[PDB]
Amino acid sequence: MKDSDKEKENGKMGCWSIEHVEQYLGTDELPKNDLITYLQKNADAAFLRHWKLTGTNKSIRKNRNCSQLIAAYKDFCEHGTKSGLNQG
Repeated sequence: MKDSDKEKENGKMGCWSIEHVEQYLGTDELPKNDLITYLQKNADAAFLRHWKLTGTNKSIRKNRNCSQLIAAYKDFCEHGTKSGLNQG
C-alpha cells in the first residue's frame, strides 16, 4: 500500500477546462448535472450551500443556470481545492 493515495489516487475525473465547462454546459458532451455532481463530490458542504447546489440535482439544474455552475467551477479550481487535486 501507500496511504498518501488518500489525496494522490488515480481516476480523478471531471477536471475539465473552464471553456469546456461554460461553452458545453447543457450539451450531451458536458451536461449541467455532471458539473453539479463533480462539485458536490469534491467540494465541502459549505460550497454547495453557497451555490444552492445542496438540494436535489433536478431542482438544481432547473433553478441554477450555467452562470452559477461556471462561476462555481472557476472559484473552486482558483480556490486550490483540497479534493486531492495536487493537494494533501
